Amino acid sequence: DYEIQRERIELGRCIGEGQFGDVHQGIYMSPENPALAVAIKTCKNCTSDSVREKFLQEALTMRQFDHPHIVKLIGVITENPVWIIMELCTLGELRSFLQVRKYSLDLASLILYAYQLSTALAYLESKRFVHRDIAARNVLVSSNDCVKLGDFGLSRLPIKWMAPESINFRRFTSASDVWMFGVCMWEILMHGVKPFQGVKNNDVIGRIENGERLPMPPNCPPTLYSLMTKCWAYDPSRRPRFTELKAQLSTILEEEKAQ
Ligand SMILES: CS(=O)(=O)c1cccc(CNc2nc(Nc3ccc4c(c3)CCC(=O)N4)ncc2C(F)(F)F)c1
Repeated sequence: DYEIQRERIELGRCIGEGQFGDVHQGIYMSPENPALAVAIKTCKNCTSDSVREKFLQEALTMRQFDHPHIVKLIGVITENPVWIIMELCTLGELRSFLQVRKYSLDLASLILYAYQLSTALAYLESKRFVHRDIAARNVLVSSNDCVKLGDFGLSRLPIKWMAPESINFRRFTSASDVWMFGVCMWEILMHGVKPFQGVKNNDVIGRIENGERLPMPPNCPPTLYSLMTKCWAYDPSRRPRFTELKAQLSTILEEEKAQ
């Protein structure tokens, strides 16, 4: 059972918003342990049974996964006010983490973050789960040596990250997740810059259709840029699988550490 007693949670400052309400940082005091920092998703309209069901299904969605690079569910409080208690990735959003540390993070750390996310995505592809919202804004930082995919509810169009078949035909597969992951890798190697800054979504659709791609980030190893371009194959069958990305990223990471 994962019902948590409300008196064991202390609500802290707001760290984001969700479809159902504000998200807070806080503290959980379990019966046997010292303080555990947690994130608390709140729900304004969970007095309505359909809202409570949809909100608590976000906790059930995370509960089905168990991976070191995907945020974990700690517990839930199912009576009003309804809360979902998640693991807190203390260092916060990946984009601002990379922006602040642009001149202090080694290139090996950036490649490590891409590798870690590829392991989580290979795990999700083994469970036949299609994410649809892979982007640096949906990655959190647990430590300088650990990133995680964020909560799937809070991660929920992102045209600038989407494969052409998803934009145009609403087809969402592991191959369309691979295209998004290529964009996320580009964001990481760009220190948290977003794809296609300033460009209108409709223009991006035509540009990608005609072969334009995001350029090689400064200092990105050419082998890693080559791998990103394979993620952006127009034909989804030509994109690598997540297990292939995981193996290739491990090779690129080792090579960078050896330099
Ligand atoms: C879509 S997403 O990638 O899920 C995401 C993005 C942004 C915000 C949130 C809030 N939710 C969570 N935030 C955190 N860590 C966190 C976030 C922001 C900040 C801090 C820590 C302290 C420094 C600061 O200023 N902000 N850990 C876990 C979660 C939970 F609930 F998703 F599991 C989620």
